[PDB]
Amino acid sequence: HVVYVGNKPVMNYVLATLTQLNEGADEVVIKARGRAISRAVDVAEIVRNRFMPGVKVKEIKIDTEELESEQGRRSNVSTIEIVLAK
Amino acid sequence: HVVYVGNKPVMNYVLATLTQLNEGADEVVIKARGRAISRAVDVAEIVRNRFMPGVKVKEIKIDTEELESEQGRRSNVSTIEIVLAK
Amino acid sequence: HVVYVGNKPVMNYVLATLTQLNEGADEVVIKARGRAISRAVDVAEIVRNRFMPGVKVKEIKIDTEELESEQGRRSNVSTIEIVLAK
Amino acid sequence: HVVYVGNKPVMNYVLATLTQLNEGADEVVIKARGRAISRAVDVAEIVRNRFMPGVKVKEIKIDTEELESEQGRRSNVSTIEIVLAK
Repeated sequence: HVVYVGNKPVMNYVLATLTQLNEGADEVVIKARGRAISRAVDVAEIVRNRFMPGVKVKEIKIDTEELESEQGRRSNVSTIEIVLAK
Repeated sequence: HVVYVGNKPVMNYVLATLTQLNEGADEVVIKARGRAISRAVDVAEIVRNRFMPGVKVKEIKIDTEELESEQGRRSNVSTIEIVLAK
Repeated sequence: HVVYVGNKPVMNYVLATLTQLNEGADEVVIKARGRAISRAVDVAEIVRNRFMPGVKVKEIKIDTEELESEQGRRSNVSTIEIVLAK
Repeated sequence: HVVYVGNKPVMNYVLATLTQLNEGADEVVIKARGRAISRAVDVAEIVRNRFMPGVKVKEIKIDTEELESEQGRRSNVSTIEIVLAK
C-alpha cells in the first residue's frame, strides 16, 4: 500500500494515507523524491500526530535514482520511504 | 558531533560531514527541518554514494518541533535526523 | 454529498467529511438523529477545530421525523443537519 | 432567558422553556453539551411541535469547551445553543 507524495497540498496525501489504513491496510509506504521529501515527512507527522497516534514509524529508507528531465538532463535525485504501521 | 543543514551550498555540509568522519568520528548526525529536509538526504547520499563509499545510515529520525510562528501564533515544522556511521 | 452519522467510530465520519471536502466539495452535509445528534456535532467541531481549521458552518437544521416504531405504534425522532463549507 | 438541558426527563426542560416564553420572555436560549445535545434538540422540537408552533428557531450555535472530569481528565466536549423566539 503505497502513497506517492508530490506537489498537491499535503492534506490530499495524508487523507490518502489515512484512507489506506482505515481501509484495513496494516502497513503503508509513503514515498517521494527531490524537493517532495519534506512533504512526505510532513505527511507522516500529521498522520501520527493528528489522526492516529500509536501508528508507528516502522522504517525510513533513503536512496538515489536517475531522472530524465524534459530537457534531456539526466541526474541523481534523492528519494525517501517512510513505513507507517498500526 | 552533528551537522545542521541550512541553506548554504550543499557541498559545505557534505564537506563538514566528511571532515567530521575523517577525524575518526564514531558517527555524524545530519539534521534539518522543513524544506531543508530534502538537502539533509542529498547530503547523506552524496556522502555515502560518492565521496566515502561504504558509509552506513545507522538510523533516521523524523519528528515535529513546536515554534513561535511570528504574530505570536501556534507553529511547527517537521525535522529529520540522519545518523551516518563509518 | 452528505455524511450520515451512525454508530461507527467517530473518526470514520470526520474522515468521510474531510475526504468529501478534499475533492473540492461545494459543501458537505452532516446529518444524524436521536442520540447520534451529539456525534454529528463532535464531527463538525473535530473537523473545523482541528483537521481543517477555517471550515465554516454554513447552516444547521433540526427537524422531527416520523417512524414505524415496532409494534406498529406511532414513533419519531429529532434530526440534525450540519452544513460545512470551505 | 437560558434553559440548561441535562439528564432530567425531557418534559422538565420543555416545560421550563414554555414557562419562560409564557412568562413573556421573547427569546429563550436552550443549551447543553456532550450527550445532552440530543435532548436539547428534542426539547426544541417538542416545544415547536406540540405547544407553540409559530415559535421560531432563530439560531443554532455549536462549539467546543474544555471540561474537567472528577477524575482530573481534561477534554473537549461539544455544546449546542438553540434560540427559540415567538
